[PDB]
Parts: sequence; C-alpha cells; structure tokens
Amino acid sequence: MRVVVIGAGVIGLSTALCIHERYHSVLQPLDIKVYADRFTPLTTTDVAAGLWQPYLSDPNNPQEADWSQQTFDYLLSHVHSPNAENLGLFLISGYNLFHEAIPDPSWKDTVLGFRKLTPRELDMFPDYGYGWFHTSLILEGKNYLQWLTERLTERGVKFFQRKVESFEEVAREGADVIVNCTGVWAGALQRDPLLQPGRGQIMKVDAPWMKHFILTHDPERGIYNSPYIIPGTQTVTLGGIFQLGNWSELNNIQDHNTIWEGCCRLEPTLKNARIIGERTGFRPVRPQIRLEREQLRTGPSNTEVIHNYGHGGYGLTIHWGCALEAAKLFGRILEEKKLS
Amino acid sequence: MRVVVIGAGVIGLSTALCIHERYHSVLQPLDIKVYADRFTPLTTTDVAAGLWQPYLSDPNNPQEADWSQQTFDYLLSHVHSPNAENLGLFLISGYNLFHEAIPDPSWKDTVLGFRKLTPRELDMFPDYGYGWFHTSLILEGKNYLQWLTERLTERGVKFFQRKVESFEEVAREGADVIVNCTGVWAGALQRDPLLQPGRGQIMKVDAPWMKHFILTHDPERGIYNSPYIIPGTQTVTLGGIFQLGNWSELNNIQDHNTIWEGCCRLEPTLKNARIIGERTGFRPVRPQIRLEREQLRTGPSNTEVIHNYGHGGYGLTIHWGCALEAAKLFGRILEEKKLS
Ligand SMILES: Cc1cc2nc3c(=O)[nH]c(=O)nc-3n(C[C@H](O)[C@H](O)[C@H](O)COP(=O)(O)OP(=O)(O)OC[C@H]3O[C@@H](n4cnc5c(N)ncnc54)[C@H](O)[C@@H]3O)c2cc1C
Ligand SMILES: Cc1cc2nc3c(=O)[nH]c(=O)nc-3n(C[C@H](O)[C@H](O)[C@H](O)COP(=O)(O)OP(=O)(O)OC[C@H]3O[C@@H](n4cnc5c(N)ncnc54)[C@H](O)[C@@H]3O)c2cc1C
Repeated sequence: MRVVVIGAGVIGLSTALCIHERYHSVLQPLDIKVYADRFTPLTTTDVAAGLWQPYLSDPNNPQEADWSQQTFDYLLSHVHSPNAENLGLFLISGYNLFHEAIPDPSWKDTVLGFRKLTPRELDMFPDYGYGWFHTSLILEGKNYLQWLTERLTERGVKFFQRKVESFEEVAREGADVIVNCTGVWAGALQRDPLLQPGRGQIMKVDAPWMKHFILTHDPERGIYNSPYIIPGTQTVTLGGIFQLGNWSELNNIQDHNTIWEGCCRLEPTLKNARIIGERTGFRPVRPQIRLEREQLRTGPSNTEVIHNYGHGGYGLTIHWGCALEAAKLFGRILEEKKLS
Repeated sequence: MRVVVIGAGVIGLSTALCIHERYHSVLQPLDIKVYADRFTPLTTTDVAAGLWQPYLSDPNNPQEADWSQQTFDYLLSHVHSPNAENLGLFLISGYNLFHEAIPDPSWKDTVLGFRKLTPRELDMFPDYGYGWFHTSLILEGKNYLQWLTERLTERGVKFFQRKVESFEEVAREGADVIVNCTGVWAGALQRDPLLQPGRGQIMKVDAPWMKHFILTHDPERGIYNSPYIIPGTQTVTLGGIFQLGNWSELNNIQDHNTIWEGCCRLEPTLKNARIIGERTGFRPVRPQIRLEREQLRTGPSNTEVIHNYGHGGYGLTIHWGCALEAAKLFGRILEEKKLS
C-alpha cells in the first residue's frame, strides 16, 4: 500500500505518525510519503504558541469536543516523559478575562484545576470584570513539528518538498490512499467555500518573568481578536489578531501597534520587553473540520482520499484526536479493500 | 539625627528605606548611613529564590503573620508597576506536596486562589498523595537588593564597606540610633544563643519550560529539607537543604547530588537541564524574629539600638512587615527625644 500525506503541519505529520504506528505491523508494504510545499520552520503551525484551549461556546460537532479531550489527555500523560522538552510540551496556568459573566466552558473538567477568578486577581486587570483560571498545556508548534519529523524519519516516512497541483497527479503516480492535510490552502486542490483564512499576526518578545498566560475575551472584537499573552519556552507570545478573508502573509505595521498597545495595557511590565520578532499566519477557518473519506474517482478505478483540514484557531489543541480518527478511517479503507 | 544601619541585605536596606521615606520630612538633619561587610552581590539575600510563602504551622509572635500579610499586599500592589521588573517582582503559581492529608495554612487566604490538588494533578507527582495549589509571588533577592540600593543612593543614604566590631564602636563615633540588621551574624555583636545558621545550598539551572514552583514536604526531614523547584526569571532554582548549626559557606558535593537527585525525581524533565550556578547560604534561624529596641548604655547618655534579625527562611516573604515595624519603633525613639 502506497500512502501519500499532503502537508507537513501538525496535522499531516501527526496523521502520518498515527497511521504508521497503528498499521505498520499489519500492512506488508506500508509505504508512507509526505509531500509539502513548506516544511518545519515555514508553516502556520510554527506561528502557533501552542496553548491548548478549544472555543468557549460548544462546537458545531460534539466529535470535536472529544478530539480535543483526547489530545489533552495524551499530552498530559506525557508532560513528564524524558522527551517532553523535545516535544516542546509543558504545563501553564493563566487567566481568561471577560467583561460580563459567561457560562462555564464544556472543557472545564478537562483542564487541570478549573475555577473562577477571585476578586484580588481581577484587581490586576482593571478593564475586565469576570474570568476563569486554570492549568493547561502548551505544545510549541516549531518544536513539536521538529519532533514529529524525527519519529517519522526513523520510521522510514520519506519527505519530499513539492507543490502538489491536483489529487489526480498524486494518484497517477501510485497512491492507493491520499491523506489530505493541506490546511488553509486546501481549496487549491478541491473547492471548499466554507474554508477561509483567519489571518493572525503575533509578536515574540523577551519577558521571562511572565509565567502565566492571559487571554482577553471581547464581543465587540470577536474570537482571537483581543489582546492575549502566552509565555513560551524561550520567549513570550504577544498576540490578538483574527481577520477573515485576509490572505496577506506580511507583517502589518498597523496590526503591530494593535498587539503592542493591547498587551501593554493588559500587563504594563511588558512595556520594556525586547521585541524578538513578528509573524503572520492563517487559521484554517471552517464551520467544522473536514475529517472524512472521499472516493476520488481516478483513472480505471478510484482512489481513497481522507480529508483532514479546517482546524481553524485550535489545531494544536485538537490535532491528536483528529489523527486517531484519520487513522480509524484509514483502517476502514483497509477493511473494504480486504487487505486487512 | 544620626542613624547607622548595619546590614546591606533585605532587612537592612528595606528597613533603611522605610525609615527614610517616613522621616526625612520631620527631622532637621536626618542623616542615614549603611555599614556592611558584604554588599548587594554577595549576601545571603542573594541566594534566596525569593518565593513568598511563610511556614505551614503558625509561628510564635502572631504579629509575624501580620507582617507577611503586609509584605504580600504591598508587593501584589506593584506587580504591574513600571518598575516591577527592576524590583525582580512577579506572579507565579505552583504546587505544595504532602504525603498524607493535612490542615490548611494560616496564610491560605493571603495567597491567590488557594485550593487542594485534584487527583489528576496528584497523578503528576506519584510520590505525593496530597497537596495545595495557589498563585503567589517571587521577589528575586538580587534584583531587589539592587533596586533598593539605587533608591537609597538616590535618597542620599551613604554606603561604607566595613566590619562593625561592636555597637559601641559605632556609638562612640556619633550614632544616635543603631538599626541592627546583621542577619545570621548578629551574634558576633551581642550574645544570642537562639540564633542559628540554617545552612542551605541551591542549584541554579536552565529549564525555561517550567512555569510552576513545586515545593515538597516530608516530616522525616522537616522544613526546607525536601526537593523544591522555584522558577526565577533568568534561571530555575533547585534546592531542598536545611542544616542547623552548619557554618560552612562552601558548596558540598554530597548536597549537590542530594538536590539534583531529589529534584529530577520530582519533575523528570529537569534531567536534561543545563546547570548554571551553585550557591550556599545561611538562613538566620531563631525561635522568632527579634524586632525590638534596646538602650545601649554608653558614656554620658546612651544610644538607641533597633534590632531586626532572625528571619530564618522567610526573610523576603516578611521583609516589608518587619521594615515597617522598625520604622514605627524608630518613630517613638523620635517622640521621646522631643524630635516629633
Ligand atoms: C497566530 C496564530 C496563533 C495560534 N495559536 C494557537 C494555539 O495557541 N493553540 C492552537 O491549538 N492553535 C493555534 N493556532 C492555529 C493552529 O496552529 C493551526 O490550526 C494548525 O497549525 C493547523 O495545522 P495545519 O492544518 O495548519 O497544517 P498547516 O500549517 O496548514 O500545513 C500546511 C502544509 O501543507 C502544505 N500544502 C498546502 N497545500 C499544498 C499543496 N497543494 N501541495 C503541497 N503542499 C501543500 C503547505 O506548504 C504546508 O507545508 C494559531 C494560529 C495562528 C495563526
Ligand atoms: C538557600 C536559601 C533559600 C531561601 N529562599 C527564600 C525564599 O524563597 N523566600 C524567602 O522569603 N526567604 C528565603 N530565604 C531566607 C532569606 O533569604 C533570608 O532570611 C533573608 O535574606 C534575611 O535577610 P538578612 O538578615 O539575610 O540580611 P543579610 O543577608 O544577613 O545581610 C547581612 C549583611 O550584614 C553584614 N553584617 C553582618 N554583621 C555585620 C557586622 N558586625 N558589621 C558589619 N556588617 C555586618 C554582612 O556582611 C552582610 O552584608 C532563603 C534562604 C536560603 C539560605
């Protein structure tokens, strides 16, 4: 069985790995190749701070709630493993700030020690009147991506750096299954009007005294669109930009001032952190994740395409669940081809 | 009036500050001076991780508990100040690990969001069956000591590097008040059998992914003597060593291993942290802080000695309370001399 994964973000690589470690002992020639226009440093996944946190309001598909849950329980089970540091995996507590009282998140019992802000804490943030506090996990995209490769490489998963033009192209050269993990750019290979870029821009700053994450929430601004501060391993992420439809992969000097002024108002100590660099990325926005099979009707017969894109602003949070699912689906294919 | 302060550690400097700001206006010639044998870079106060947290069991003088309280609200109130970083001040949440269930601390409501660890959290630390979790503060002793220094230097307080041989020596040469902040070395000036060196050794290590302090408790070894992990700004502090009576200011190879071994067990990810520094220190251990006046009867008249030492292993946690008290005690000295 020749298997071609398109894309090398958290999704492609996490799906690649899963499919391997779950089916390599069962399929005799399980040949898995990764095709991607961009690698390790130049993906959206690298632009992610990697804070685990699904939306506030429930998802359109309750499957997703489990997927995130699955992912959290996985990473948490490994927070102490001797490899945690290569993964870029660590614990982080922090604040979720709100203007008015809002219902508990469905994930409340997933994070460690969930609870509500005690007045003295809100005192630290004059402009916010209510909020949560809990312990969570960070999985730095860059590190994680780097770690996934090593696992993948020693597993014989070959990487090629190319821009796939069509699903047929990849089919024409032997692919029995095509795992489709092409992120926001998925549209180029098959129309999907429901997919939109959630353009983001961030600032990496040096402020090692910040030990907590601090996410603001504002209805006049909308999801991911108010100041947030996520302490990384080597550097603190200053962010708060989400613009639908914007394809401009370029740091914007107007957005810069937004990030800076917003985060500085939040935490004035950040008023003397040294700016280390700025980045722009595209959230794979979709009413829900396309995580399903499709019989792609090739030449004489047809070839199986598993879709795995549209994880919007919470890829790292959900990725592992999705991978395990993309693997189950893979396994179904194997059954139907009676090559199980 | 002529004030001499002996001690350039947290107590000396912080006391001098309180005295000055409270009494520069009311005294015609308020002339404060600091004599110290060691300064800002080479004090015990410089080995202190700086974690705010008093003992678990209530102290002697219940007035102490009030002092830690004053200190904690003072610091919390400046956590977002423009100069919080020069102070070396920041917020930090973390764990406290106990073997069996055990009654809550007296301070439970001074810290932020105090609560008990939920079973899952306790599953992170297999060796511990019960504990607390709260947000707290660090005042890195070094950064703080440097900040005070500038404050004092700005306020015209003069510094002299000298070994004071006796109270009288300093009285003979002109002092009207002698604020005694000689910490653990207080004995060499006035017999105090209760004062004792609580020797400790720390390990500064480079593990920026750690966002929480982890303190352990084990009665078989008592306070300060079980693995602890305190994330500073530049580096993580490893520790767990308390030795009463030991006056060796010298890093110990057996102590090292003990620290390193103890801490790697607590949190395995430390196993791959690079070791940056190693340092010994003496907690000024006493049944209780001595914070009181004393008329030292010299020649014609006598001079006034405010004693302020014996803060053991919680000097930073408590410094501001004590400092305010010594300034109050200094106040009366004033009224009685008809200088109010
Ligand atoms: C600023 C910002 C902050 C974020 N913070 C977080 C956070 O804290 N937590 C969190 O969970 N998520 C966060 N996210 C979002 C999350 O990181 C993404 O949803 C996640 O990375 C999704 O994985 P992916 O689908 O992006 O893989 P991608 O990064 O989209 O993978 C794309 C790869 O596939 C290749 N490709 C695409 N089309 C083709 C083609 N036709 N031929 C060949 N190759 C192709 C590309 O070249 C690229 O190499 C953040 C996002 C942004 C922008
Ligand atoms: C390893 C370790 C970790 C610690 N961690 C913490 C923590 O996390 N939180 C916390 O709150 N506390 C902690 N402590 C304790 C705390 O650091 C001390 O209790 C605190 O610094 C007390 O202030 P001080 O008396 O030490 O001032 P000192 O450090 O004692 O100042 C001494 C100065 O006085 C001078 N001096 C002394 N005698 C004379 C003399 N006769 N003539 C002239 N000069 C003299 C000395 O040369 C020196 O300059 C820790 C202690 C240790 C050892």
